[PDB]
Amino acid sequence: SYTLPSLPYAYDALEPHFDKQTMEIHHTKHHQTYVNNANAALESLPEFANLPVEELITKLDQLPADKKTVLRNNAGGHANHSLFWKGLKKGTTLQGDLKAAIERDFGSVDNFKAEFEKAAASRFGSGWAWLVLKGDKLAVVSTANQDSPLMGEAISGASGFPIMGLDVWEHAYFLKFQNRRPDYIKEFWNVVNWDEAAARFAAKK
Amino acid sequence: SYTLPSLPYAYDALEPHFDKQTMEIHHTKHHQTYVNNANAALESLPEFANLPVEELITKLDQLPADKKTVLRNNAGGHANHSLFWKGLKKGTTLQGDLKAAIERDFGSVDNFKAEFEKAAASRFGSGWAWLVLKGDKLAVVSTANQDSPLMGEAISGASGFPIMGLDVWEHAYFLKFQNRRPDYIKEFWNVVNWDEAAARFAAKK
Ligand code: MH2
Ligand code: MH2
Repeated sequence: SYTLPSLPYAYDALEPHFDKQTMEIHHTKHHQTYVNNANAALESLPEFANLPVEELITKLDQLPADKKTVLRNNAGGHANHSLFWKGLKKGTTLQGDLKAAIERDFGSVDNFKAEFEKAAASRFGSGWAWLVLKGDKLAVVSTANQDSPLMGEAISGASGFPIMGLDVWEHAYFLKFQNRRPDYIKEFWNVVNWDEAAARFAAKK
Repeated sequence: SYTLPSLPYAYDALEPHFDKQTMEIHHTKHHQTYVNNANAALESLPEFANLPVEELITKLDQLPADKKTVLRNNAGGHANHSLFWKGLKKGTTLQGDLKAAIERDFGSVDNFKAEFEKAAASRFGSGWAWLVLKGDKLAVVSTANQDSPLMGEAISGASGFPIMGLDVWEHAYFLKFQNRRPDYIKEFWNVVNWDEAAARFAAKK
């Protein structure tokens, strides 16, 4: 079965940027529900139920027709949140090979940040903003709902290997930021885990 | 230009069902932002700016291409919230012609409620659930984001005149209900304004 992953840190470890009460709700309620609902939909599918979730979301087209949407949504939700928690950490700096690649592909770090900020702000409704590696070129893309670029273009409207991402569902920022998504996006730069991002870039570059 | 409408009640009038803090934020922040962003898009469109919002969203196909999305999203938001506020009140009883039409088209009121709850619960991500009239027959439909059935099938995936509806964006229920959308949906039955639904049905049946 899928399980709710323990976080890499205490719920207050992202203060003063991301609020501890949201971290706790977001993990124990929202993420838990995707785990539960994906497990329910997978019980009748022994050939899928025990695969890693990041593998499952690459073969949605292999499912029975009546399973595709529920697993897109809930396996997407489990994969995306699992990545998000590991993708947050205070105490990191954009540097080294990943910084140089960002500068190569976007012209500068500030250009990348502006593009990420724009994509994160212009995702209307629920979704995610991503830094992906698409054929050895870094790109900023966004997805709706719990779609992931790992699902491919036909399903998600995006593609590429996720390096990092930002959750822009309202539950991620409501308590502290209300409707002020640009303020939340700005705070993300204080907590994106550039070490994990660098590790992911090294593994698929 | 659009304005944030005055409400039929004080923000605390839907207690103990819908929380007064959310009512106030939802009106003064979320709805206000749709008004503001729609107005910004309409500044250059004097031939569209005078239309009532509920009429503009039936005519999105007439807009310049570069205006269609921003107005779908923000004029949809203004129309939908305007309807939502009018569509809430305590102490009403479903009765009369609208009750009989619901019984006719769904078999019973409880069958209708089950179908509406299902639609409201199963709208993944942000959106709305609706009771619509399509000519001679009532139906339950849902839309994504700030789409409305008034926009028609090609744009919204739904159609019909909205008799009433329920906002299922997370900002509508997070403070009191967190991720427990079903519990929020249950409380909606205590505050759906059957008098307004009945008046809208009388005008359109
Ligand atoms: O989507 Mn959290
Ligand atoms: O969507 Mn209020």
